[PDB]
Amino acid sequence: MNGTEGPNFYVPFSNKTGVVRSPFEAPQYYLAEPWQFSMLAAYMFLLIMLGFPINFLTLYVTVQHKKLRTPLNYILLNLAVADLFMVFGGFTTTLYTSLHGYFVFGPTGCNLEGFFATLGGEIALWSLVVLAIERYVVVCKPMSNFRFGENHAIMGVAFTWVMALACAAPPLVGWSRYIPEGMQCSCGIDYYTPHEETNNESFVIYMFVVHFIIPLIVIFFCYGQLVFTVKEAAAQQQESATTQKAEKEVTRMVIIMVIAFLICWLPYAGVAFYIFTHQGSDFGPIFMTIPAFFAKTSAVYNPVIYIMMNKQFRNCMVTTLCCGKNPLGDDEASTTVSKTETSQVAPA
Amino acid sequence: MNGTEGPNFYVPFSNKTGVVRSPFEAPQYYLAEPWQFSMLAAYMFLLIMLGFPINFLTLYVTVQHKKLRTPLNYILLNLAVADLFMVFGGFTTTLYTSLHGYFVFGPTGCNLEGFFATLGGEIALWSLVVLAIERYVVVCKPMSNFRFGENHAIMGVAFTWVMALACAAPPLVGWSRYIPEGMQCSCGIDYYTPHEETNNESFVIYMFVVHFIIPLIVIFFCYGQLVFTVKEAAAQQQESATTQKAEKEVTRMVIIMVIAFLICWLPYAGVAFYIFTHQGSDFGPIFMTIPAFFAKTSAVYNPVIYIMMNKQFRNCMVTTLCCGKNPLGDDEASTTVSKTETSQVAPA
Ligand SMILES: *[C@@H]1O[C@H](CO)[C@@H](O[C@@H]2O[C@H](CO)[C@@H](O[C@@H]3O[C@H](CO)[C@@H](O)[C@H](O[C@@H]4O[C@H](CO)[C@@H](O)[C@H](O)[C@@H]4O)[C@@H]3O)[C@H](O)[C@H]2NC(C)=O)[C@H](O)[C@H]1NC(C)=O
Ligand SMILES: *[C@@H]1O[C@H](CO)[C@@H](O[C@@H]2O[C@H](CO)[C@@H](O[C@H]3O[C@H](CO)[C@@H](O)[C@H](O)[C@@H]3O)[C@H](O)[C@H]2NC(C)=O)[C@H](O)[C@H]1NC(C)=O
Ligand SMILES: *[C@@H]1O[C@H](CO)[C@@H](O[C@@H]2O[C@H](CO)[C@@H](O)[C@H](O)[C@H]2NC(C)=O)[C@H](O)[C@H]1NC(C)=O
Ligand SMILES: *[C@@H]1O[C@H](CO)[C@@H](O[C@@H]2O[C@H](CO)[C@@H](O)[C@H](O)[C@H]2NC(C)=O)[C@H](O)[C@H]1NC(C)=O
Ligand SMILES: *C/C=C(C)/C=C/C=C(C)\C=C\C1=C(C)CCCC1(C)C
Ligand SMILES: *C/C=C(C)/C=C/C=C(C)\C=C\C1=C(C)CCCC1(C)C
Ligand SMILES: CCCCCCCS[C@@H]1O[C@H](CO)[C@@H](O)[C@H](O)[C@H]1O
Ligand SMILES: CCCCCCCS[C@@H]1O[C@H](CO)[C@@H](O)[C@H](O)[C@H]1O
Ligand SMILES: CCCCCCCS[C@@H]1O[C@H](CO)[C@@H](O)[C@H](O)[C@H]1O
Ligand SMILES: CCCCCCCS[C@@H]1O[C@H](CO)[C@@H](O)[C@H](O)[C@H]1O
Ligand SMILES: *C(=O)CCCCCCCCCCCCCCC
Ligand SMILES: *C(=O)CCCCCCCCCCCCCCC
Ligand SMILES: *C(=O)CCCCCCCCCCCCCCC
Ligand SMILES: *C(=O)CCCCCCCCCCCCCCC
Ligand SMILES: [Hg+2]
Ligand SMILES: [Hg+2]
Ligand SMILES: [Hg+2]
Ligand SMILES: [Hg+2]
Ligand SMILES: [Hg+2]
Ligand SMILES: [Hg+2]
Ligand SMILES: [Zn+2]
Ligand SMILES: [Zn+2]
Ligand SMILES: [Zn+2]
Ligand SMILES: [Zn+2]
Ligand SMILES: [Zn+2]
Ligand SMILES: [Zn+2]
Ligand SMILES: [Zn+2]
Repeated sequence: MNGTEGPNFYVPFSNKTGVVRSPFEAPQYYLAEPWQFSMLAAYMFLLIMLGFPINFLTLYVTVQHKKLRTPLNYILLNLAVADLFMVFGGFTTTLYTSLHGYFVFGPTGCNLEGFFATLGGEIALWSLVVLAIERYVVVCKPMSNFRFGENHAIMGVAFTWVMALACAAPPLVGWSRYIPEGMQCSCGIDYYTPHEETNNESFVIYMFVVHFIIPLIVIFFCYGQLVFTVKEAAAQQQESATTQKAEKEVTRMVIIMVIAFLICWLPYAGVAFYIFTHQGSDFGPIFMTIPAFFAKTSAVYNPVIYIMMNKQFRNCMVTTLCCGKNPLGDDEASTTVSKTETSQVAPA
Repeated sequence: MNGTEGPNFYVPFSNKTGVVRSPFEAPQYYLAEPWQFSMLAAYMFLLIMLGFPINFLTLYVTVQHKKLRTPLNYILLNLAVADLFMVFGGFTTTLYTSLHGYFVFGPTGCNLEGFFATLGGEIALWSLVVLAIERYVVVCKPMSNFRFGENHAIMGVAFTWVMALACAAPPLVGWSRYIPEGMQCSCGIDYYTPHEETNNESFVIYMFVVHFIIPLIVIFFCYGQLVFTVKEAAAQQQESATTQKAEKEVTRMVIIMVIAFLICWLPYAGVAFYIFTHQGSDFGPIFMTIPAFFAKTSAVYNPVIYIMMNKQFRNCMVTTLCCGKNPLGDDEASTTVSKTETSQVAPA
């Protein structure tokens, strides 16, 4: 056999030399140099040290500034929360695991690592549809007088979690399972074994369809609509109203946010689909480690896009960080937002 | 003319089309795509969001743990502090500047961005000599009963800032000057123009010798001395004493620290030396941008080497992060301590 299937796992290493051991019982240093595990460990350490502050800081700003309540502000507040979950929820285990070379917490550690990474990713993917829709509603404006309220945003948010819980919780209760991958320091869905006892093959299809191909079709199709109407071609002050101009900024970011999701997940999903369609073939530990641990950056790239592609949000942050206020930058040249300062309501 | 010299700058772009404008007065979007400035803008954001926690942590752990007071301990606290300066002193403006496309804060910002970036870089170069010496004094011990104590370290520390300020301060008071480089989003020493009115051509030769060639000669030399004695080969617990085998690791770190320094600064120094000897020649904005924004990682690669190459520091760190004790691991093995818990001394 090309690999060592265990009842709980599937090590991508032949056991001809009988040197293969359960990644829930002993170091996997026989799969790769030990330094490389340190590598992974130093990596998760840095990601945690970047992901915590960047996502908490986002969370804290969105709240503090009572005027940041656009559907986007809700969605990115939702992501920052999911990213904190990814950090303490699973990165903490994936760091611990890397340090020891194996899932010392056994299948639990594997479930924590895998669950939160999946939850993290699906919430992102599903938050992208909500943005794709919202963006469609304000650019191709399906209604004549429709305007999303905080209520609607709270809907989109609750939605992304129902969807995300949908494919990330089942593997905890019998439908498929989380199993170590690559060097065995991370956990993903089971694409490796057919394990009928838990219906692995049906769950992988369901997942690749309902939680990948469909959300992308929607996301890509919607874009084919905001091709004729609002286009990346953005100018200076006003564009058909400074309001229209600023509507163009949010869309650029939402597009960029997609490219960012794709870069971060196609490589993982790709290798995932490959194996699924080549179970038992001869692949090794590094095959899925690289995409797997690269995708963990998904826990931080969103807030950074937000802060670099949103004049408003960026300033509230400076306003927050500079304790008092004095939001240098260049403001939004438009509305602002905060708590005691200029969070003054400015309607009609 | 290949570039556009202003009385204050030197944009590496022709003004044949008359689209060139002072990097102190308007976006340089005509030098490179605006998405590229956002890319730099992001990059600095991450550096700031990583270099801050990691350097503050290094600082806080050293201070808090009493046994952490060897010469090395002294130096890397220095770095952690020089790094904190690079981040808040200069990175902050380079971030703001990149977000805007030019130095909205004019030459003050150029001086801020440039000064601190040099201060940091030079402090790190001199501290590599201090280490070079200390390493020599302990491996080729040309002394009889001379111990390189804290008093010496606090010396070699003040020393480094006296040298660093030596080349980092003059451009602020008439000798040479700081000026935008590459995409005009970071500042450096004037290698581009002769500006006799400020003696650029002399300050550069001074610098490339007093604060580059010399230090490197000494450091590369002190590496020659410890060629016969301590080497790269270091067995397990002990080699001629575990104390003799424990010093061979601080040496292997000091060497890695230098390798890292060279990778971070040779490219830049090189590009800089090339331009100084090809002023007016036809180079573009990306030419200096790539090496220039890469040497900025200088603000964070040190605390990383340290946490991965110094068992003692590492363990003391985890102790601090695990609040109380929970040293878990396998303890330093030799010495340990903290703020109070294991702070218990056992010297001589
Ligand atoms: C590259 O080649 C360009 C084409 O020849 C050349 O264009 C000249 O650019 C300057 C500015 O860079 C123009 O002069 C400005 O004119 C405006 C009037 O619209 C003034 O407002 C401005 O001065 C003001 O001064 C105020 C007080 O100091 C200050 O508050 C304002 O902000 C502002 O600075 C300038 O006088 C000039 O008209 C342009 N000439 C032509 C024919 O277009 C570029 O200068 C040149 N770029 C280089 C060499 O860097
Ligand atoms: C790869 O081949 C290895 C050699 O055949 C094989 O090692 C075997 O590991 C089991 C662990 O389950 C050992 O069995 C021991 O199990 C418990 C210990 O927890 C106790 O009942 C006894 O100590 C018992 O011996 C086998 O002894 C050992 N066989 C050997 C080395 O001869 C691995 O299990 C294989 N890896 C796979 C397929 O997962
Ligand atoms: C073990 O791995 C090898 C290589 O991945 C597999 O060999 C391939 O087998 C398929 C048929 O299943 C052929 O189409 C390929 O041409 C073979 N490639 C090579 C390099 O021989 C082998 O099938 C695997 N063993 C199993 C089934 O577990
Ligand atoms: C403008 O830049 C060009 C390119 O760097 C310079 O042209 C070079 O000039 C040197 C000396 O005059 C020659 O040895 C090279 O062969 C030239 N490069 C080539 C092959 O084109 C030019 O000197 C610069 N001129 C200005 C305005 O300073
Ligand atoms: C390090 C841990 C990782 C990368 C675990 C991920 C698990 C998992 C099942 C992820 C699935 C997917 C996404 C999230 C994004 C869309 C594509 C999927 C279905 C491959
Ligand atoms: C982003 C800011 C940068 C790269 C500024 C650097 C400024 C400067 C004058 C640096 C000089 C040097 C060092 C520091 C290291 C050794 C080599 C020098 C002399 C090129
Ligand atoms: C970026 C998307 C990546 C898509 C996944 C392509 C996997 S490709 C796969 O890799 C194996 C590694 O052992 C090779 O042995 C095999 O020949 C090759 O076809
Ligand atoms: C965090 C990575 C972001 C880098 C990707 C930039 C994509 S695009 C970039 O976005 C800026 C902010 O809205 C705009 O001002 C600018 O005009 C636009 O070209
Ligand atoms: C170790 C890194 C040192 C880098 C110094 C090499 C500079 S190389 C120099 O660059 C000019 C501008 O692009 C070109 O026009 C020219 O042809 C090329 O030789
Ligand atoms: C929480 C901060 C993360 C830094 C990681 C510290 C790894 S520390 C490492 O751990 C090994 C076994 O667990 C011990 O045997 C060894 O002595 C210890 O230095
Ligand atoms: C409210 O306005 C406080 C601002 C919050 C940002 C943090 C600013 C830190 C100040 C820089 C510290 C200099 C480093 C010194 C190291 C010894
Ligand atoms: C205003 O005073 C100038 C802005 C200075 C801000 C410096 C940026 C440092 C970012 C650190 C924030 C970390 C967030 C902490 C989360 C717990
Ligand atoms: C001990 O109690 C185990 C818990 C330690 C925390 C988990 C490791 C996270 C990586 C460190 C990043 C912390 C960021 C704050 C730096 C000042
Ligand atoms: C002092 O000992 C405290 C160290 C910091 C605690 C970090 C320990 C990691 C535990 C996992 C995080 C809990 C899940 C929360 C998800 C939001
Ligand atoms: Hg869309
Ligand atoms: Hg990514
Ligand atoms: Hg704001
Ligand atoms: Hg030396
Ligand atoms: Hg470097
Ligand atoms: Hg300690
Ligand atoms: Zn089973
Ligand atoms: Zn889902
Ligand atoms: Zn199958
Ligand atoms: Zn601004
Ligand atoms: Zn002058
Ligand atoms: Zn100097
Ligand atoms: Zn010259």
